[PDB]
Amino acid sequence: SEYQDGKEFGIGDLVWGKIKGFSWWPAMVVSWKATSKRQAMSGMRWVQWFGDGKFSEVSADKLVALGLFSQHFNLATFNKLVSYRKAMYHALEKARVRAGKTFPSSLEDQLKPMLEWAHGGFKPTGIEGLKPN
Amino acid sequence: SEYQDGKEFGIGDLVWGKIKGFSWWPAMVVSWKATSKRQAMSGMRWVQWFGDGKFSEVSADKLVALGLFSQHFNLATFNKLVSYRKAMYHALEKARVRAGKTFPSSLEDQLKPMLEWAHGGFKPTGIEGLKPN
Ligand SMILES: CCCN(CCC)CCCC#N
Ligand SMILES: CCCN(CCC)CCCC#N
Repeated sequence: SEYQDGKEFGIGDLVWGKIKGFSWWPAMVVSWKATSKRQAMSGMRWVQWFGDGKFSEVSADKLVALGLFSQHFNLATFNKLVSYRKAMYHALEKARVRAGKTFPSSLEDQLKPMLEWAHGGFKPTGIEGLKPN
Repeated sequence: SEYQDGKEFGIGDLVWGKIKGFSWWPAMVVSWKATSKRQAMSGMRWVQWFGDGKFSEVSADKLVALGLFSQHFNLATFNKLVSYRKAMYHALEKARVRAGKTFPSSLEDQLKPMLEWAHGGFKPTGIEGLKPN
């Protein structure tokens, strides 16, 4: 099937993705049929970037689980770029619903506890709660 | 193991491939399991074409290593079809990454230094740098 090349990551997976000129960026792995483009080359994945909803063909060697959060969260980029803060919001929101996590009740202010939850290791489910389906 | 008929080219190799009615086209040799089709016949190879990401079963004798770049690159086709130019970009991009080569950073514009690198034998690495792994 699609993405049956031995490498990691399948459809639905929340990932960090690395492309030239950008900090690690949160994304969702999608099927090529969602992209309106073409099938990924072997060992690549199509991902859709949180925050801007664009698609990129990214090597699987340039992706890591979003659950490895503190290891790829870029604090400098976060402070610098409103777009990265929005990406974080939409990415963590998707994570929060998957994990069955809920927070008490702006943007900065809504991000704050999802960001702590993420940086803290996604307790109580851990990364296990970030899986799709 | 698949493709052990003694012939040339293994999974991951970057190649030029010739099919009826087309110029030599860049591709990667894939396992039949990535194709969502069938196993390959004796002495055949599945290849995935750069640019369109499509799959074809090709004889291991209608295939040359991508390293023989200038001999098979087709300037008339390049100037004529944007599809070939895109195919070229993606193939060299994969080549670039495997080699550890880097280019200071448009299409044709991004293409010109990669393409000069290939026409000149992929220095400082040679064709040894296009191999998989
Ligand atoms: C097509 C890529 C757009 N980029 C996705 C992450 C690399 C985010 C752009 C917003 C910024 N900075
Ligand atoms: C060998 C090249 C074949 N390729 C796809 C074959 C299904 C067409 C390339 C697009 C053009 N022109």
